[PDB]
Amino acid sequence: KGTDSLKSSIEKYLKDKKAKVGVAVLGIEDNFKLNVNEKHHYPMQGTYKFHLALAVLDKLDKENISIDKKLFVKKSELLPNTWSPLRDKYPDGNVDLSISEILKATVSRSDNNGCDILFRFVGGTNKVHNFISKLGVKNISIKATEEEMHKAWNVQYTNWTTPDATVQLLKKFYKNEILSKNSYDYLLNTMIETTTGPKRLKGLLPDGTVVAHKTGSSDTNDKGITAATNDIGIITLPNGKHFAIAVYVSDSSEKSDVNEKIIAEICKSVWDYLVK
Repeated sequence: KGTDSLKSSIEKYLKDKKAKVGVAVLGIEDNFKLNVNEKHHYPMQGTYKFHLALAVLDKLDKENISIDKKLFVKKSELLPNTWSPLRDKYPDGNVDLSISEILKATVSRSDNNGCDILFRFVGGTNKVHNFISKLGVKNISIKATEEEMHKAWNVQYTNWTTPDATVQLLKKFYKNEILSKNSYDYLLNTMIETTTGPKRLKGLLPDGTVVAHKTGSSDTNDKGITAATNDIGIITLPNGKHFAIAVYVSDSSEKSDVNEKIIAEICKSVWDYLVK
């Protein structure tokens, strides 16, 4: 078989890498499947903004609320010292922003204050955890907001996932089994139209490959450990078909260009195998 050689090629690549790397791949319209180091809990960081976006849009679908509905955002919610184009654009806060604009910032640009604004909108982290569980995807833990994760170093490990869970959720999303058509179209576009992680899943793919993804990243502690360098999404093959893929480079002693290269190389190997 070819799948075992792909898995063994990946594991040989990972042998000399000082990181715990989890991989999962799921064909969208066929039943291709690949796991590496699947039984392990990987810190999600910003990739859970995808999960949160599902929860927000689902609420908008079920309650018949327009994505253009405006929410008043208090100055006290545009926290400083955190990645937030929203705060940079409205430094004084106390502004009415459409859910559309907050969602765009959160998903395409990974806004941390946008993230927490939307968590408040859907009722908290536990609400998102329940919504994901009620879809029949287990092994995703969603316990901490961005503001909580920016405190103790350990908090980021309470937002964890297996690689399997991610691609199952990506495929449910991509096959439009979660959202209304308009919500699905919006979220998909914001995931394609992101400028983040150019050196990760897309790093080594041919130019013009469409990739809908969400990145996650962490700090590096003073023992040189980068907790999380992630990229998850749906890639379009040359023949027009798709696959969902998630790569978690966790607890890494490698430099950041290596951590991104690992994502890029694993994705490239999976791409090469499925093209062939």
